[PDB]
Amino acid sequence: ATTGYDAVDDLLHYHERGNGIQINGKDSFSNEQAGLFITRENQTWNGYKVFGQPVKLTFSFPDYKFSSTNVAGDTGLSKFSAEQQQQAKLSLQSWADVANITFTEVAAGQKANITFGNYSQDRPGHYDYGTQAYAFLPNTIWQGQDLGGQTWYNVNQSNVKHPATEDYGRQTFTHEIGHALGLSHPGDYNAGEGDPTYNDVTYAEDTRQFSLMSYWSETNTGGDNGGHYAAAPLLDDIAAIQHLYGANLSTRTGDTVYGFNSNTGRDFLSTTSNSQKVIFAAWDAGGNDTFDFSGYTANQRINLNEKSFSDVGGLKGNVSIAAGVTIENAIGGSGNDVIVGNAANNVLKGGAGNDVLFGGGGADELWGGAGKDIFVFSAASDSAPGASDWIRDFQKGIDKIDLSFFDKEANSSSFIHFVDHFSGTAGEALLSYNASSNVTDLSVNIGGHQAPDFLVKIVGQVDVATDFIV
Ligand SMILES: [Ca+2]
Ligand SMILES: [Ca+2]
Ligand SMILES: [Ca+2]
Ligand SMILES: [Ca+2]
Ligand SMILES: [Ca+2]
Ligand SMILES: [Ca+2]
Ligand SMILES: [Ca+2]
Ligand SMILES: [Zn+2]
Repeated sequence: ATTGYDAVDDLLHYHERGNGIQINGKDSFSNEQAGLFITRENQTWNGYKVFGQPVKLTFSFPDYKFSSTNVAGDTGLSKFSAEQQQQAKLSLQSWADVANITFTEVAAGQKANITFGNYSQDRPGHYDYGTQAYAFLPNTIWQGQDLGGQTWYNVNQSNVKHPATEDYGRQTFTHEIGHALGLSHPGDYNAGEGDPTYNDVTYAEDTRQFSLMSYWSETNTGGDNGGHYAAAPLLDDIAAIQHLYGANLSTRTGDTVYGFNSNTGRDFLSTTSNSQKVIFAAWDAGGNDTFDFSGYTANQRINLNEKSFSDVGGLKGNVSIAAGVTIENAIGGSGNDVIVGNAANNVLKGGAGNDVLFGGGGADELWGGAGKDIFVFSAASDSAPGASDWIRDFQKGIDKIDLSFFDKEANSSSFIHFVDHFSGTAGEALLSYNASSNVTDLSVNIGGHQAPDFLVKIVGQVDVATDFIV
């Protein structure tokens, strides 16, 4: 039994977590739990244990003196270059997009909440090629001085010097800012302190697939970013930062397009070519939105449910949707895709290739596009009379309608069965073809009611002998 439903079922159970689950011999935490563990120090710019309140912060790029020594003892200091400043500002904005944080730049001489500076020596006249960067959480006091907000980077590392071309560099900026806002790593470990490895994590999801605060490879949980690094807060980072400063309800409230043809104005949410891969966790506060992954040629798996992961552009588990966000439409690429909608009305387009489309609840509009496509249904409510799904480009003898879930569940080959007239018997399915309108009605009486409780409208003719999977 290799059906469209199996592919759907697989994607729906991808990366399940929490509720007493255990992965890699470790406890699994839900998105909510992870967000809380990541902010376990309880420090915020609004005060200790003061959660959910908005904050206004200033930042700057001070003019550090080479010969000066910073609080951690590093020296060979320097001001961020123009390329570093530009990428740092993109990293700041990516945090402000998801939580109620306002960032305002002040002059180098003015006191600032968050600062950025380069270092190159661990002792005078001795270059350091072994460290990467560090930062102090809010309310870190030493000798009556508040160190919170300072972020320091080893400019001897090429990724730090050229964050615009080395994605690890941009990720490092986002990570350090995360610390400066109050987030810790998801587990108790820190560079220059023992020999930690993924085996030392507290919860399974402590990887770069779920949080950029993590040190561990996404491959530990089955992800694969193809050698790239996420530039902006990931799924669990969003939960963490929103716990501290609240969710930003004014972000992208209009109709937004993510991926190709994007109108987000965010480098990490957009792409203009098959070679440019995206890695992101989507936060969107309103509107009719679309995941457009039409320009990719790889086989993709797109799930529009909240907190779920998708396989986009040749990568694995690189795209996700934050808790409480509703993304309405999705467009597949020229590969053989699996596209799973949600309870809202979705517009799903498979594009070329042999796709599997699952609308779920609501009134969906499904387009298989070219290729041999399969439209899957598993509940009467997937296409209730009054709110029917529409299959707009069905090709008889080529595409298929998969109703296999039903007989499997009933464990009976005769539950779903075609008839020429209803009788009130549950399981009866009826096809009504209108040659003048080019529309075929597929009615099914799943519950055994007086009237059918499932009705799909199909543009095109359907051949009962070859077009169904039952
Ligand atoms: Ca939107
Ligand atoms: Ca929406
Ligand atoms: Ca496709
Ligand atoms: Ca197709
Ligand atoms: Ca539906
Ligand atoms: Ca739907
Ligand atoms: Ca097709
Ligand atoms: Zn860190």
